[PDB]
Formats: sequence, C-alpha cells, structure tokens
Amino acid sequence: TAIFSDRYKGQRVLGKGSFGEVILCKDKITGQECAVKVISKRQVKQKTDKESLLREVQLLKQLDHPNIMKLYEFFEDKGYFYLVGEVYTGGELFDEIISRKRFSEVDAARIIRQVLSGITYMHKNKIVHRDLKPENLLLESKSKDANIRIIDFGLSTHFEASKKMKDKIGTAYYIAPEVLHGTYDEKCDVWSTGVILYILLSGCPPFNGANEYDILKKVEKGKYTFELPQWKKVSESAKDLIRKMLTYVPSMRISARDALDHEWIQTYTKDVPSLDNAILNIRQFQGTQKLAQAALLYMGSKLTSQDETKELTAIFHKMDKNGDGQLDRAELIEGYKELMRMKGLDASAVEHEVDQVLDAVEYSEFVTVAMDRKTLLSRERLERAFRMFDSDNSGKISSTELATIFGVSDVDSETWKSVLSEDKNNDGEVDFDEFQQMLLKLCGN
Ligand SMILES: CC(C)(C)n1nc(Cc2c[nH]c3ccccc23)c2c(N)ncnc21
Repeated sequence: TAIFSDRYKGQRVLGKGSFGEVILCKDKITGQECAVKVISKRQVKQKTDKESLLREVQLLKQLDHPNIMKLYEFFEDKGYFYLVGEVYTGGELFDEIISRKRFSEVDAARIIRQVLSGITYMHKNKIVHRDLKPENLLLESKSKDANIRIIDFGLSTHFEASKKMKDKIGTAYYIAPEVLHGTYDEKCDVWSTGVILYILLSGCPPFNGANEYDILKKVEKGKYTFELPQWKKVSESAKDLIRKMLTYVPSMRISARDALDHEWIQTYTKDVPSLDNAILNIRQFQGTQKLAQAALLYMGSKLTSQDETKELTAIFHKMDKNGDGQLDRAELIEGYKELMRMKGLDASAVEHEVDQVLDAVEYSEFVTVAMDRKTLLSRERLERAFRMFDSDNSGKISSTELATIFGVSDVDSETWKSVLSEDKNNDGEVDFDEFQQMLLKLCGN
C-alpha cells in the first residue's frame, strides 16, 4: 500500500464534515489541489469489512456526475483513512440563499432538479446517502449560476454514525422514519430531499421540535401540514411533489427518477413571485443551527485544550533535565510531536507549527500560545455566529432564543438556567461575554 504524505501535503483546514476533518491538500508533483477527508479509525468504527470498503471505493472512483462529488484516491495507515476528492469553493447551498435578496419556486426547482439528478444517478449504481442534508449540498464555485455537488455518498453504509451531539446537529430534521427503525432502502434519500424542498419553500422544517427526541417523535409519527401563511404564495404542484416525496411507506413513495418527471419540476425549469417570508425564515433557521453548532464545538475545544495543556506540560516536565523551566527549540519539536503521537499532516508540518509558536513566543509560555492557537478557530467562530444570530445588532440574545439554541444543542432547560444564575441581574437576556461564560460553566470551568 502507498503512503499518503509521500504524494500530498497539507495547505489549510477547510472545515469539519461527517466522520472527520477536511484538509486542503496539494499534490507534490502535479500541483493539483484536493479536499481530503481524514477519518480517524479510533473515533469512527467501521460497519463493514476492509474488502467491502475497498470494493465500494473502487466503484465510487469510476463514477462521474456533475451533481456528485468526484473521488480521486484512497489511502489507509494504522489509525487513519484518507478519502481524496475534488475541492468546491462555493460553500454550502443555504449560506448562499441567505445572502441573496430574491428567491422563488424557479430557484428551488432548479436546486432540487440538480439534487434529484445526482440522487437518481447514484441510485442506478446501487449507492445510498442515508444522511442527506443541506450541509452536504456544496456549490461547485463562488458564482451564482454554479452546479450543486452532493458530498458523503455511501459513507454511512461503511462507517458508524457518531453519538456525540456536536456531530448530530440538524440531522434529526432530514432523517427518514424507516432509517430509525432499521429496515430502509434508497427511498430514504427522496424523503430527505422532500424535507429540504419543504424548507426551501417555507424556511421552517416540516418535523420540528424543541429538542432532538421531540424532532424524531414528529418524524416517526410522519404527520406534517402546509398550515402557514408562507404556503399560500406557493403552487399546488409544489405541494403535490412534497406530499409524494414525504409518503410514509417507502414502497408507495416516489422514486428519484419519477420525481424529475413531476409537473412542478417540468414547469418551473423548462407567474413566479418571490418568497420573501421563506428567505427570512431560512436566515433565522441557518443562524440558529450555526450558533448551536459553534456553542458545542467551543465547549468541545475547551475540554480538549485543557486535556492537551496538562499533557504537553507533563511531557516537557520529563524532558527538563536540570529543572530551570526552559527547553531548546529542537527539544520542543520532540515533545510537541510526542503529544500528537500519543493523541493519534507529517513531521515537516509539525516542525513548522512549532516555529509558528516560537516566532510569537519558558516552555509554560509556549503551551499557552500553542493551545490558544488550536482554539483560535472555535473562539472566533462562536463570536461570529453570535453576531450573525443577533440580526438586529442589539448585542443581546433573549431567553426564548437561548431555549431554542440550547434546545438544538440538547442542553437540558434546568441545567443552563442554573448556570445563567451563577448573572444574578435577572434581565431575561444575555450578551456575548455572558453567553460565553455560560458555555464555559456548562463544560466544567
Ligand atoms: C466540510 C467542508 C465544507 C469543509 N468540505 N467537505 C467536503 C467534502 C469532502 C472532502 N473530501 C471528501 C472525501 C469523501 C467524501 C466527502 C469529502 C469538501 C470539499 N470537497 N471541498 C471543500 N470543502 C469541503
């Protein structure tokens, strides 16, 4: 088997996806940029054997469709899997819809016609997504008229899903009822696309709730209504496709192929009023999801930072021979690499990361800067998410909004209310510092 680091080099972290982090890597000869998903074998358990994974990857490489992500290579070592594929700079689909001023059924029809064309192609090759959601709908380029590329097709079949809430944010909305009970087939992707189509034309999920188990309760029952003012401006054929896509029994449910031939897809692609109420609801929804996610990733980063701060200090304590509390530049690289070796790109990137800390910055001061640089992304994303969530720029977030944020994050109502009081003002609203202080107290600080 070939080695990944010998062919590729890490450029920058693009983000966090399902089953692992996505790194922008570049080929050391041709210079081709690629987005590599790094799945840790310790944190992610396999549902299938090695021969089944190698056979699916081999097929996935030969598959090609303009609305499906392209996979180029695959590597494996003692504790990692490297899925190498194409880079898409357009970002998530919903992040683009919140920035534009006008959105209509013609935009939603062109969006879902692409998603269906991608799903139809992957169904013919006997590949299922299972966890289809807006987060997996990336745009190929920064231009407005850009193709939608679906990511993570077939990973759910070979890798076990996470039980951590930071990895399950917003999944309960789009999951099909048959997937929760065990027996399911490719029709679960039509339900998920049906839920996305519902949110594109209204901005509120069909199966909604104040917590994960309340959302799954509505999904399992399978009941939903078009009883909102925003559904009056929408056509009847759009609702007929939704009714067919959200049919409880999968055998009675429409296929991805037959959904393209529907009267709504054929009329709105081949009067069209703007859905203004849906844009504000998608904006309010997207912001709530991203702040709830950033809150959990901030709490997770503080726990791993405190865990790694004491670990790096214990490694440098043993390496200190005389006991002056100082170490050489070459020694700090051996200890910083030892911290990475114990906790699961290469030696050159590890040596560069130590030089980046030493340019700014005693080994106690080195750990303080090095560990703050690891959390720099999670601290800034939390503040940026709080600012975006606070659309009226009042600087505060009300108790009703906190209950919605903590509700999506699965933090119990009685737990965050006890933490809020440990701020005795009783204002019924909190600023960023007060919100940050609550998250710190909710993760043992
Ligand atoms: C989560 C973010 C938005 C950072 N992300 N995720 C991906 C998907 C992805 C990147 N590499 C993969 C390998 C197997 C399956 C899925 C993937 C991806 C990509 N291609 N290009 C730019 N960003 C990407």
